[PDB]
Amino acid sequence: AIPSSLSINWNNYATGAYSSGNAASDFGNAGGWNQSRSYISDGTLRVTLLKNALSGAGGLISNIDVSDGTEYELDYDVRFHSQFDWSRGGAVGFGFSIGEGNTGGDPGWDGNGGTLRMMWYQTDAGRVFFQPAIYHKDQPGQYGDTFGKSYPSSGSITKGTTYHVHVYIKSNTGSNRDGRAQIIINGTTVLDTAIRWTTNDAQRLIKNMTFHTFRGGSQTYWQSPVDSYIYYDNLVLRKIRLEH
Ligand SMILES: O=C(O)[C@H]1O[C@@H](O[C@H]2[C@H](O)[C@H](O)[C@H](O[C@H]3[C@H](O)[C@H](O)[C@H](O[C@H]4[C@H](O)[C@H](O)[C@H](O)O[C@@H]4C(=O)O)O[C@@H]3C(=O)O)O[C@@H]2C(=O)O)[C@@H](O)[C@@H](O)[C@@H]1O
Ligand SMILES: [Ca+2]
Repeated sequence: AIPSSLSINWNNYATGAYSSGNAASDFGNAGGWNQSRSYISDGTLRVTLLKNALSGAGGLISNIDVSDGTEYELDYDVRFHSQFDWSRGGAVGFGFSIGEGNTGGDPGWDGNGGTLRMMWYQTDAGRVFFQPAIYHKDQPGQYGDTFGKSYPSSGSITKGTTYHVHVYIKSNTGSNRDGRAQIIINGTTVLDTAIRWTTNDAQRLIKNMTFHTFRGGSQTYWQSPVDSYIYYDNLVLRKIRLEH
């Protein structure tokens, strides 16, 4: 199944292992799954971040191919373990790819792809927050654009707290800035901007849903010496439009 909508609550599973076959049946498809790091914990999907490791080497980086569209939304709950080691930060949650789906230091300067995802980050002074990681035509650096936004805008996020995250994306047309990127967390708008995802219209469509949970960053101080856990629940995905 290449779905256009999904509603997953993991409520039908016994506490225990969660295979990529399980992931395929809930998501329709889920590529790049690493089932030794997925686990059902009390009606909840738990993802393990391995100690002394970053990116795919320690986390779970899955893409769910979806029905191509020009407008999409999703909702989900995310909770860090009550004893989570924040460390420097990393990627969390469900987002969207457009076109070639640029990530990982490959900026969308060529007008052929981008992504809408979210990170956590801890500053030198110890403030911890969520922040956008947006790859798009006009991203200023090789890595994701934050638009300078953070949730909360003052203070820090908190371990053990359930954050309800709403993500909405809209394709742009041609070379116009008439696309949209939007992230709302517990009712607060973190990001809501016009954006130019692409300049090549053959790559303007939303093509899959990202499910990326990892530490880093690529420097070793983003690592943690303990295995760490992030809990997801209530994923609702909905195609809104396809406008060729
Ligand atoms: O604040 C600091 O300490 C330093 O930050 C340095 O920049 C960071 C960025 O802030 C982001 O954290 C960025 O994340 C990258 C990763 O480095 C890595 O590419 C990760 O890659 C994945 C990827 O998502 C892809 O989907 C693939 O499937 O797996 C990849 C993999 O195996 O590598 O992707 C993140 C991303 O997509 O943005 O990392 C940089 C960095 O430098 O590593 C920098 O600003 C530094 O000066 C600061 O001191
Ligand atoms: Ca549940």
